[PDB]
Amino acid sequence: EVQLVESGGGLVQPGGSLRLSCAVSISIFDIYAMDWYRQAPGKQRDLVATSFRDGSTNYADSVKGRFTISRDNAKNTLYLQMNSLKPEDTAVYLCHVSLYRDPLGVAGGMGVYWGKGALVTVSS
Repeated sequence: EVQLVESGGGLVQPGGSLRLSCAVSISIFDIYAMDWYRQAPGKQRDLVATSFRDGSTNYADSVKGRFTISRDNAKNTLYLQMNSLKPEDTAVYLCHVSLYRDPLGVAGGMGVYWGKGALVTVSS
């Protein structure tokens, strides 16, 4: 079983910083896509950042210049460095992973895994 565990969450003041990490139970260097999602109370999940196998990254416009995603292949850990946090950043942050390039979405049960999430609270 592939398992994800998020850490590094908590309460911070506006403009503060947090580094989220997700430990993966398997080697991550060949994992196709590793994502950070977030879900604010009463709202839908949004994709925050994505790290692809080929080294490329995608960011939501709302977190560009503030958030940084990266893989630590040696530790099998996905990081989310969060600087200049805002009240609107308050959400449960969830790590997500797609082991395989799955164009037709035929191997969801085998390739897609979610973490339980880590709560991030930004207020003064």
